Amino acid sequence: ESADLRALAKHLYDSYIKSFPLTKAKARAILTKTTDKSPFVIYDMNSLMMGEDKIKFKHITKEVAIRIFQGCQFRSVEAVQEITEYAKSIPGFVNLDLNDQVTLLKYGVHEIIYTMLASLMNKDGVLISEGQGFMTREFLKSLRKPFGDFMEPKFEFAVKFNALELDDSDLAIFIAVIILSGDRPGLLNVKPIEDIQDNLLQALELQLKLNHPESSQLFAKLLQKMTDLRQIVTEHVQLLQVIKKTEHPLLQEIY
Amino acid sequence: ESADLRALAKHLYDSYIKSFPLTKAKARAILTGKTTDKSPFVIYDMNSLMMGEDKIKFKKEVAIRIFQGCQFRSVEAVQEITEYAKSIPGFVNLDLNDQVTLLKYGVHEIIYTMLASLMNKDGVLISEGQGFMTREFLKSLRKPFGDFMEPKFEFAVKFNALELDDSDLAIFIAVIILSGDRPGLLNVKPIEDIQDNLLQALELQLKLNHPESSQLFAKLLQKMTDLRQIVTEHVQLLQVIKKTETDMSLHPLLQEIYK
Ligand SMILES: O=C(O)[C@H](Cc1ccc(-c2ccccc2)cc1)Oc1ccc(-c2ccccc2)cc1
Repeated sequence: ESADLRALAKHLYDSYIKSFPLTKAKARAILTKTTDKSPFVIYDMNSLMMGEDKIKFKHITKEVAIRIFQGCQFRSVEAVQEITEYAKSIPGFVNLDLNDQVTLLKYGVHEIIYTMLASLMNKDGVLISEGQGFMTREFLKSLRKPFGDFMEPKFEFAVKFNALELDDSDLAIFIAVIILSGDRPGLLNVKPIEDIQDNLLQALELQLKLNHPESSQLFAKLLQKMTDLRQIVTEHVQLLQVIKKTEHPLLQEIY
Repeated sequence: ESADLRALAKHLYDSYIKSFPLTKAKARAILTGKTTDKSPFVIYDMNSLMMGEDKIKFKKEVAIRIFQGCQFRSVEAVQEITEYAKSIPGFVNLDLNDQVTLLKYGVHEIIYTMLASLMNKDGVLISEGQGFMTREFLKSLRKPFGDFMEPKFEFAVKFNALELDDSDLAIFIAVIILSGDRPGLLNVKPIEDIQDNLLQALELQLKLNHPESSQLFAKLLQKMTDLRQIVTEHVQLLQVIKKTETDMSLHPLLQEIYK
């Protein structure tokens, strides 16, 4: 009851904090008050360089649009690990069948990645490199044939997701819910997964009603965003199927 | 007040009864063939199919004929849903183009929600319950047509496990129509205001009608995700058919819906 749910919410929030470096509270302040370490801004082809020499980019080893895609892959691999480690703090997650843990992570990370990408996006761009940088939405659409429409649909999703004004303590439970789905293809013991998600869902409801007592039916609106999230992932993989018709060995292995 | 949501629950339920002639209650009573109140005739092959006219109201190869008569039912369901929508409070007050956008995008999502009420894992009622067409028979039909109903069965089997009755669905169907995220809406905010009320009424309803079913509300909303994928598979499958058989006509209403 209240105490029990509110303890898990606290637990998940604490865990969410130390698993994820760039929190939403942090990214929003960096974004459109707390002006003290304003980030470098990539708004066009000329500011993309310099940036390279000014940011501590870790993926540079060749077209501009491909090298931005590849940088987005590197970052995705990092977040998989951060998500993986957060997953392991969700009560009951590690006690599940190991194959099921792997399946849940496998089919969940993309959904979680775009959820949290929203936290770093406004309608004019997205933070990059732990917030030391900013890539404008306009510069991204202007990129080559298949690449210019890779991150527009995430921008579109983010504006409608951020309009819910969740905070991290909201997002922590929300992400738990996503991982502990239960309809992921090929699960062996759905019952403990759904059991856990049921718990997480209960904790999310309470969390939203206390943290947003004036946002009516917010729980239901948040859950409704899962349909947009899955269509986004579904559309994302198809543009990946076209990229395998455009372009390392050991590096191609890492992805 | 709870009491206003309950009255909205009753209103929508009563209008569901009036616009949908084959309820889930009727369908369940037919499907559980332990009630000889009128049992269905069962189509499972070419020969049962051909006998299916001497015995059922039944107005080109086998696959065509089956999906020509499924097109009829589909446009007829569009009208029934369309009639149900006008009964949702506030719906007819919205901008006319919004009204048209809501039906455009909600209608198939509702057709497969309600198709589950006609389905068990084994097959689906047809011709207003008089008939029953097995899942295997549908899955066996020619290269493109056979790939059509199987994803509805898969959804229906899971969705049916929620054990919703007609009063639950009436509210759920109303929430789907009044989304607000549909592409191209002019006044999103009055749509969300109604759906906000619809969602409140659904939540209370599930809590009251299914007291032991924890988080059935949330679980039901998650299902909204399965619906939209099915629309997408179906549509892209529909695009294969118009190129395979250029002699075959999709009904104009359903054409207009698909964009
Ligand atoms: O897209 C639509 O509106 C419908 C949705 C649908 C509606 C009803 C059923 C149904 C199927 C069996 C029994 C009862 C109902 C199945 C699907 O799906 C259709 C699929 C194929 C057709 C079609 C029409 C003419 C020629 C070929 C295919 C029409 C509709």
